[PDB]
Amino acid sequence: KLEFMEMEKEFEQIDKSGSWAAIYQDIRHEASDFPCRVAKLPKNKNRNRYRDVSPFDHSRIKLHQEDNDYINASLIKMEEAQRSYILTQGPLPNTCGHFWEMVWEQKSRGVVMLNRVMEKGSLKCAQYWPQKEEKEMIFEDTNLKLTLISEDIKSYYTVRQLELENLTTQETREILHFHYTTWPDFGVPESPASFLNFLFKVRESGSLSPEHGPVVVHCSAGIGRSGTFCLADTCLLLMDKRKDPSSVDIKKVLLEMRKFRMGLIQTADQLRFSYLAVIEGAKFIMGDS
Ligand SMILES: Cc1ccc2cc(-c3ccc(C[C@@](Cc4ccc(C(F)(F)P(=O)(O)O)cc4)(c4ccccc4)n4nnc5ccccc54)cc3)cc(P(=O)(O)O)c2n1
Ligand SMILES: [Cl-]
Ligand SMILES: [Mg+2]
Repeated sequence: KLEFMEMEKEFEQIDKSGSWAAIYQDIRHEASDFPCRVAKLPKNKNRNRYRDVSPFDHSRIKLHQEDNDYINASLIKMEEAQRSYILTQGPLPNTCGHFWEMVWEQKSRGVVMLNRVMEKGSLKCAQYWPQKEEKEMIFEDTNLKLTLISEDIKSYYTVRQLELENLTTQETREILHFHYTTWPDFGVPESPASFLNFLFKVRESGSLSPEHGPVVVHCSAGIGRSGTFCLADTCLLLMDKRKDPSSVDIKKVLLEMRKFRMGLIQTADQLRFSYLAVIEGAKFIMGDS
């Protein structure tokens, strides 16, 4: 069906009128506003990487510990697409244990990292996983042990096989770590192809499967790149699920996502990239393999 000629015609239109920003800002100013009282509690101050980026109280992930159940993480649940994601910030030196605790408690199978531990001079993210097989990490506060089993390093991303062990229950689970290493803060991936190839890799690993807990997606703040990634995936699902792919309104989908976590997708160009990714990705999937 030459239906994909409309989407591209529309995309080229927006591109022609250069109205990406207008569209993006319109979305920002219609975005939901929900309370984040827990995130702002004084005792949770050192658990937030950024002052103004917090999870809404209603969709926040709660740690199953009694002392403090707080972690800057939100559950994004997309009904029609039938997929959930947990979006969180790059773990801080004092929240790495909380991060794996969440991964464990939520029964996540995969972790999607879209930033780097070193981005333009600043840490922006703690080294929350082991870089050497022989140097496993133990998080004494959450009583978890993490070991690197192997890693497949590619040009634009790295996939690591990790073993996460709950020292209390003595159980172990294999966690897949999908790390896209070439996506700058407030930037876009190297290309629609590298991004899509990364996304497909995550998908085929079954990490996004309903049989597992939600995938944990993070970047530095957990909204810009994580938002772009999730939006693209979700819209790709809706294009493959609806008889009329062109009926998928990415703007409306972004708004829906912003009801679960603030600031999803940080720049007009990330929104444009989302469209490109979705349109091209939809062509590859609907296309003949
Ligand atoms: C209803 C509501 C409520 C709160 C909101 C907050 C922000 C909202 C608020 C702040 C910021 C920028 C950020 C965090 C941030 C970092 C990296 C990314 C990234 F894109 F690179 P990523 O890929 O890692 O995600 C995304 C966000 C910041 C920016 C640059 C450097 C350091 C810190 N920051 N955070 N606190 C700050 C205090 C002073 C100065 C800057 C601050 C963005 C969105 C935006 C919105 P809005 O879009 O709806 O208007 C909000 N809306
Ligand atoms: Cl850090
Ligand atoms: Mg309007």
